[PDB]
Amino acid sequence: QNLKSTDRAVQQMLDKAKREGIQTVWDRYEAMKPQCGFGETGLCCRHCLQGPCRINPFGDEPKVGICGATAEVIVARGLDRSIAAGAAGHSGHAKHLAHTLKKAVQGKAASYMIKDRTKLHSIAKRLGIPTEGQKDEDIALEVAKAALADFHEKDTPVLWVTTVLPPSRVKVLSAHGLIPAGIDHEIAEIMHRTSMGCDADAQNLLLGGLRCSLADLAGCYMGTDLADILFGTPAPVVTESNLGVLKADAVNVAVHGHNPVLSDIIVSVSKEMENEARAAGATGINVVGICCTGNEVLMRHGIPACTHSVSQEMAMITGALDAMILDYQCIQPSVATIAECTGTTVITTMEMSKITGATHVNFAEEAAVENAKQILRLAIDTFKRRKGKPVEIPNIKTKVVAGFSTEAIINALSKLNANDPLKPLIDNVVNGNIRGVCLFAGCNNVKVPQDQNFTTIARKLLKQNVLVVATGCGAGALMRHGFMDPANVDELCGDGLKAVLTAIGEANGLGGPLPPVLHMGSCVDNSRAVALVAALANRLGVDLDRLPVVASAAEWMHEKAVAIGTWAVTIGLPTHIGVLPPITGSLPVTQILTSSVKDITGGYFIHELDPETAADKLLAAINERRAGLGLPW
Amino acid sequence: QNLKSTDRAVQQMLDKAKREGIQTVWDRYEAMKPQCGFGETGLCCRHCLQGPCRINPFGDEPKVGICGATAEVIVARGLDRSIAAGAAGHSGHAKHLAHTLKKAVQGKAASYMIKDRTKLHSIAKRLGIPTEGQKDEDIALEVAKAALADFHEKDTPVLWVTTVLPPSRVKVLSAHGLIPAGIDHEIAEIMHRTSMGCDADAQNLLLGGLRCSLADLAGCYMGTDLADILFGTPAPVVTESNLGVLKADAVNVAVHGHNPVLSDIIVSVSKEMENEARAAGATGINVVGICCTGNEVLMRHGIPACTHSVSQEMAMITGALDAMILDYQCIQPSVATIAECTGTTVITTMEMSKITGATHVNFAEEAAVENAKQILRLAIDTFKRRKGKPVEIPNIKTKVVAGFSTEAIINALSKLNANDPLKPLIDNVVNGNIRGVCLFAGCNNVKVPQDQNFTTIARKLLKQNVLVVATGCGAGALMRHGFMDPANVDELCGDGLKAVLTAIGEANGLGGPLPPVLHMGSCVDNSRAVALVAALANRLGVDLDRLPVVASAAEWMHEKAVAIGTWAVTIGLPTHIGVLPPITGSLPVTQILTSSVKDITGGYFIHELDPETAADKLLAAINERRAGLGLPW
Ligand code: SF4
Ligand code: SF4
Ligand code: FES
Ligand code: FES
Ligand SMILES: [Fe+3]
Ligand SMILES: [Fe+3]
Repeated sequence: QNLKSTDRAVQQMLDKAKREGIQTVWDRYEAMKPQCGFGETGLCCRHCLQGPCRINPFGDEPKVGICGATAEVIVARGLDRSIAAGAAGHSGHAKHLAHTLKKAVQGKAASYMIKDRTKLHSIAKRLGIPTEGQKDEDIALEVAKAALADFHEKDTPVLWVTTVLPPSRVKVLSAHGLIPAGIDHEIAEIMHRTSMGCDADAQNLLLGGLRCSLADLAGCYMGTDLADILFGTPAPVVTESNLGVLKADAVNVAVHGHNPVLSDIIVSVSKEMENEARAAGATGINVVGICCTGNEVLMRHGIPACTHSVSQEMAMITGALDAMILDYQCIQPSVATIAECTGTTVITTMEMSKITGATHVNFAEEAAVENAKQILRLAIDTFKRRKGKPVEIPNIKTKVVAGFSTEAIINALSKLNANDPLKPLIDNVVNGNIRGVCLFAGCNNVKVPQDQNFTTIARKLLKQNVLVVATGCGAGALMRHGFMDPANVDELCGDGLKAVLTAIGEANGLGGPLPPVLHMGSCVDNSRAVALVAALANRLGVDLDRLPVVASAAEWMHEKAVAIGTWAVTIGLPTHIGVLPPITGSLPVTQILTSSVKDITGGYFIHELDPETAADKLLAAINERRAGLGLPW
Repeated sequence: QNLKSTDRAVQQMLDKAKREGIQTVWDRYEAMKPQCGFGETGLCCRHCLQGPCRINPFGDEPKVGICGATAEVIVARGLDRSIAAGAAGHSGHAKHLAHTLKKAVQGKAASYMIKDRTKLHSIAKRLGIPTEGQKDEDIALEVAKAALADFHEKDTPVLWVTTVLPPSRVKVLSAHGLIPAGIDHEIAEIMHRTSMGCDADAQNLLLGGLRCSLADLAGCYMGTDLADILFGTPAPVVTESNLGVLKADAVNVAVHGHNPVLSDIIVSVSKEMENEARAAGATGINVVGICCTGNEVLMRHGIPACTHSVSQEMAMITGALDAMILDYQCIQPSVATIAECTGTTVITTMEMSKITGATHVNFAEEAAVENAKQILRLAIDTFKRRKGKPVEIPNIKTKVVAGFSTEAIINALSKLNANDPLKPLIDNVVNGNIRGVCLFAGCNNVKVPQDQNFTTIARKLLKQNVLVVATGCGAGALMRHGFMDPANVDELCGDGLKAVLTAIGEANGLGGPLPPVLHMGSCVDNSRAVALVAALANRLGVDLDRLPVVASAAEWMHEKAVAIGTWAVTIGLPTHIGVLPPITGSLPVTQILTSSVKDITGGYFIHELDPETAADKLLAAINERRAGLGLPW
């Protein structure tokens, strides 16, 4: 089971699932082997009904698609559609938050409000929206209108790209025609250009894909901006993670998915419903998080994280998960089937994301509190049904310090330099105490033993004084293995990095260092890392492709993650990926994405399946950036 | 070669290609066999990097996707993405025409203008745009603004759906939540809901797909509306078709693709350039059409159609094709490679549609005339290079009467009844002279011997007094086999249908019948068939699903065609398809699309690979509609 997951609570539940005959994601992976090599290499196309077409990576025919599409066209078209799909997820999430903010300030949904007014004003100023002498509700209405306007062509480009990156970076992207014109406009154009008998030039196709990945970045940044306005900007918090946060005697309710418009209300309402839970024989409602909507409420409220990504079924196998409340993205639909065994009530809430066999509750922001009460009451009913039954909650959890929004990081730094908060960080980059910065992002993937790449790479970088930040299920992997417990700084961190984490934490009234890894939030909160790196670039007067900053999507899976990796490259970052995407069937495409894209954006993908080798390559990329700044390394 | 194409000019060029060693689309198809069965059945998914996943149609594992996606979810998700891609093509085409109209009436591109002012005003009234006392350029500016607004969410739904269908049909679709909210909005939502861990309910997924197909219908109807304003509404015209329209002694220039913003200018400018062509030793510029941009200029100007779809490479094999001017969609990228053998100059013109090895000329509407001159001058240079060389143009062509826009059809009918032009058609439906109406639409497909399904089905329906209309490459197949020559009415048409075609043609100053098949234009001009059928429904006071009207995509290929077939079903039409889409791996999905969708929209797919059986099934569907109206059959 150690070959399936490095997480000991997950291993325990894999043993329980096995002896109870519950098929898991790892079992379904085993039943898929050997997977199709044409698909694995990218050399397959089904974009018209003359297909399916395939191309042998080596040997004799077939060598070309029926319409004449070459290997490099087929591989680039498939990759572009993955980017467009990821953009569509992040921008659907952002669009739903824009409508929620608009409804809230139109009096249409009283459950929602402007919670962070400083953030609202700072966003309005960044967009050029006048604030002076304006009601907050009219400023927010204009911000919401600007958000929805970035989805279509207008007389400006997408502002959640052009106003969030350094001007030199915007200029470089504009010169290559990479600035998106509208978020859903770019998604549709990808789908058009990749359909049969359209774009058939690998370089042209991939340039389109880089532009669509920036539409994804805009969606991410919009999503973070809007969630902070509505629900509050995160600040440092303390909580726990892994299956042991479930409580046999409570109603255990998991919020799962990505959009917290729902889950944030669940958090609030569950508090009110406690006496109603106590009347059923429970201690109260224990809300726990799975995946990114779990990160959202962990970041803002300290809701403990139960599990993530590939291991999500394991929370149900405990037998103590009374309900799992779904919005959309990264939900294994298997949960609807597994629930018939474990008794969990699986509830979908979004019209475009239903699962056969799950109970659906039509959430509407206009009725959010009423919907949450109905949903929580199903969970209390479920708890009563397992009264007195035995559950197996692994007694395994870690301490998690999180909540490191970019604003929080800057505020924390401001305790060392009030008027120039970025300078203490750059000072320690220059003198070597901080070798560089690495963002860990993206998913787990059943192909990689769970968390193995994240932890192996992180340990090596932390020993080499790299400042490590993480989001999404990369934050999930590191949190479940103790990388967000400040008690582990001595074991994990090089002396230079330890000195810096200690100096900052002590100045922030803690007597102890910051944690070894800074948790920057959900998958859309990769935009927070952009904001920090962009602020560093502007403070240093250089573009992002000169900073000692890299990213690693060490175990990535989702089309969303493919989009994030692509815009990390497009904004100028060396970007390691730990599962090969379907590009190896075309050497020219692989060559563009791993080498020659350097000449366009300054970033590049680093393909490396072996995590020890990946860490070496990431250090080499960081150290080459140091050399380009004339720094020692 | 008869097994590859039923077209005798194509067979001749297949023999030439074979003895010259030029690989064709049929050769590349042969090199693909046996094609992958998982892809053919729909039972394959690559929507995340844990894939590729497949499901055995029968037998043992794999039985389910790694994430838990079932056969019915995987099949519905793949189909939804095909619909979204088709919508993206038709709506990209429409969007480009909306920007062209906007530029033209802003003084930004003098090559373009309001050519059809009656159409502009009728569209403005249908949209509710005030015309009274307004400059034409301001009315058109408002129409163009309304077109671009339908691409995104706003306070109205997509008007190019809700204002073009009968109100009872709109009410039925609204009740099932099928009315699109915005064209690119629906495309993005499909891409989101079909990404991993999102929508996992076949019925929910397919309902989303029906709504996205209506976004495609809107794109088609917008494209037709805008092209008619800019370039003129078609009226009856006479021309020729097939390879024999090439002329050994002329500069032969093929316009190929879909959007005529380019090709319409080429037609105009080539006339001016004739003396410059004569100076090179040619008789002048012989502009000919391939695919839908060929249909556009055939419809408006009588440009002869050279070939279509699967056989497009054959025009080059003659050795007389001096240039082929491309915009986007359905262009086999093989043409760039074949041109190195045949000497043809292949020129791309659109930024998002390039082909490696082809010359690119950056067309802009602001510079349309200058660009066309540069492009035509490359063609004249190419003609000079083959001076005195021998070419092989098959001496094969047909007479084509075309130009049957819905306005033209109504005007033609108005000669039998001035104040009630639809009534003579309905009269002959009621008395049996016209059994029903069949629209032939969509592509050729290398899997089907070229044109075999279209002609076999058409002959049987015409013998049974069905009024047959056609668009796109269905019009192309019927035109190349003489179905648009009125001289063939005696041979082809039942006595009732012949009487009606004769009565109409004679009243329109022709001494002869209308042609056996009415050519209604390009693929986007399927919207014209909608307008006619909607007018018939409104005149009869019934919904479309009560009319004796069916469609047949007899040899379909493109994602665009999948979208068209799906909205034909969604607006209430029995819709035959002659190549199986990847749905047979899921019986529940097949059952929805062929039977139970009847209960939602009244339309349904008719899957039938055998064209003789298909014609029987189409007649049965028509006759069941007749019975529901209490008509004899
Ligand atoms: S688009 Fe070309 S390569 Fe793809 S399935 Fe169709 S014929 Fe094959
Ligand atoms: S989305 Fe599910 S079925 Fe598709 S590739 Fe990923 S794991 Fe496999
Ligand atoms: S041939 Fe297996 S992915 Fe298509
Ligand atoms: S297994 Fe062949 S289409 Fe994927
Ligand atoms: Fe996740
Ligand atoms: Fe075509």
